[PDB]
Amino acid sequence: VLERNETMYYGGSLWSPPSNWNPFTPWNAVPGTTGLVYETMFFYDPLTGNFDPWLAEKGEWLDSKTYRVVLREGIYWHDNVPLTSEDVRFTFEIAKKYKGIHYSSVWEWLDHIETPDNRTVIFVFKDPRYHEWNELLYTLPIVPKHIWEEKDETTILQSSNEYPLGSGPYVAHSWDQNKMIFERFENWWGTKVMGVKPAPKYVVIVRVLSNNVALGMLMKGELDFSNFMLPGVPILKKVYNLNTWYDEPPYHLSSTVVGLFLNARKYPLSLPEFRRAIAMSINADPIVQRVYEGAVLKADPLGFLPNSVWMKYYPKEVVEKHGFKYDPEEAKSILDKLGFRDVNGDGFRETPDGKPIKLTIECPYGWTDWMQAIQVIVDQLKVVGINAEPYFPDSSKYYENMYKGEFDIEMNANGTGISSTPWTYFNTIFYPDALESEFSYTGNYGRYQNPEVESLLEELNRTPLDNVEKVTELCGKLGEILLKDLPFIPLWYGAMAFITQDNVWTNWPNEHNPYAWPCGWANWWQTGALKILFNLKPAK
Ligand SMILES: OC[C@H]1O[C@@H](O[C@H]2[C@H](O)[C@H](O)[C@H](O)O[C@@H]2CO)[C@@H](O)[C@@H](O)[C@@H]1O
Ligand SMILES: [Mg+2]
Repeated sequence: VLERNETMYYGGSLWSPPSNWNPFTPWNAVPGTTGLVYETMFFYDPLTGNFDPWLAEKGEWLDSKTYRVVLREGIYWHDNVPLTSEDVRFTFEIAKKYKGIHYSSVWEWLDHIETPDNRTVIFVFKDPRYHEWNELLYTLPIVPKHIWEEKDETTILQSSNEYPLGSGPYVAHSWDQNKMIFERFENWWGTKVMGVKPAPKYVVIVRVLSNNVALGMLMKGELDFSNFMLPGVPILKKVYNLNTWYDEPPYHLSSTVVGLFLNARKYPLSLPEFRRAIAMSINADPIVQRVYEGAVLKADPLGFLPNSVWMKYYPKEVVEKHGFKYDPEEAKSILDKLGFRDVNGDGFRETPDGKPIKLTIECPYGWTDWMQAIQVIVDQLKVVGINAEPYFPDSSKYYENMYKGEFDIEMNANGTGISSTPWTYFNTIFYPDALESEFSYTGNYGRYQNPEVESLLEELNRTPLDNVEKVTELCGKLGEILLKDLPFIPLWYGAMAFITQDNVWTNWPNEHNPYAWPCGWANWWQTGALKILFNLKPAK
């Protein structure tokens, strides 16, 4: 048992038993592992676009093909071993040695690494991919060479890495089937050097069966920092004194593009024309209005986050020319012409060869808002004669399905999160290497194939972010393919659900004090949620 006034209870991102703390497997690692235990070279702030120096004291392009990091002086692993340039070197090079490591692809465009001293890392690139490099700067955890040095590729990839040895503000304390506990590392270098200190001695990641459970926890003050979707926000504020980012609708920040991935390898979902018909049959308005009660924004056919820097590169003409809209009569007309007609009289269209068509549509059990949205979609598909069958597997199975591509229709917001570049969005959708992967963690979960996109993705990647004209043109070419072939159908912008209660901790950020992004998802703590810990104050 932990002293309540020195413990902060977080929930919203833990939907399976804690069973993995491996920095090399970010898809399985318990939320907080990267961020609270492992650190990155930079923080990234979605509120501003700022890269704030963490392990790195500075980072600079020296010329077009050479990037230099200079580490802060006085960084230490938790076992008092100095964290140096060779740890950063190792973090990259281990992935050239063991190609199974998820970022081994970096060595296709990174040539080599130099370390002139204990603080300096120089990356020389053969093909500098600026967009993806910017993202690595705040997402790639730095790992201890002295710990991983002697491990083979199988250990690295399969180890659960209990009690991770990192450099961050917390260590793993304890866990069970329904919670992860972190304990603050008092001798953290970060406090000595940066002068910041996380206020809670204990951070507990709470696992819960369903969003509905979270509400009770919040009302009784058993949850402090909630990323769970919950309905009736005005009533939550007025009656139960629960707070959100904005005083007024939409109440929450937007964090993701929520849409449907389709199995592009399964007939008839393999037909671009059929996929278009699905897209034209779905009206997100009732989802936005009724499921979320206006706490989210509807997406246009391209699906660029309106609050993101992707809008800097918005291919306006392309969307107006090639985008789809809700148009069920035209959806029926398309299906007719393709020969998808009802021959047995059950209201559902069969294949041109008279074969029945039934498509599973899925999201995790307990994600109440997506379960409702899915039935809205089922009901909408019903009236154009498409038989969609709702399926709500455990989260663990939902993700296994996603990674293996074992689904028909899948509601998805994995990898479509706000970022420093629209490249992350197009990469998540088109991820060409999914086609050669049993497990695709990165994207293109339905295994869509296209001979142009890989070249287009690379060309975008290697274009300096300040060449607005060229980045925009490439977003247009990529967007054009997206809108024409619809491997992913954008539907709305996911709410960054963030609800707090002040009986134990105060000084949360909100629209009047907008100092940090409030996201406790795995691999997002370095975008603001850790910073929130630096700023929390005990309640009086
Ligand atoms: O809104 C659906 C559920 O989202 C959950 O947060 C997700 C987020 O949508 C996204 O999928 C990201 O990759 O993982 C997050 C953490 O699991 C929860 O907010 C849940 O309460 C919502 O029902
Ligand atoms: Mg029929």
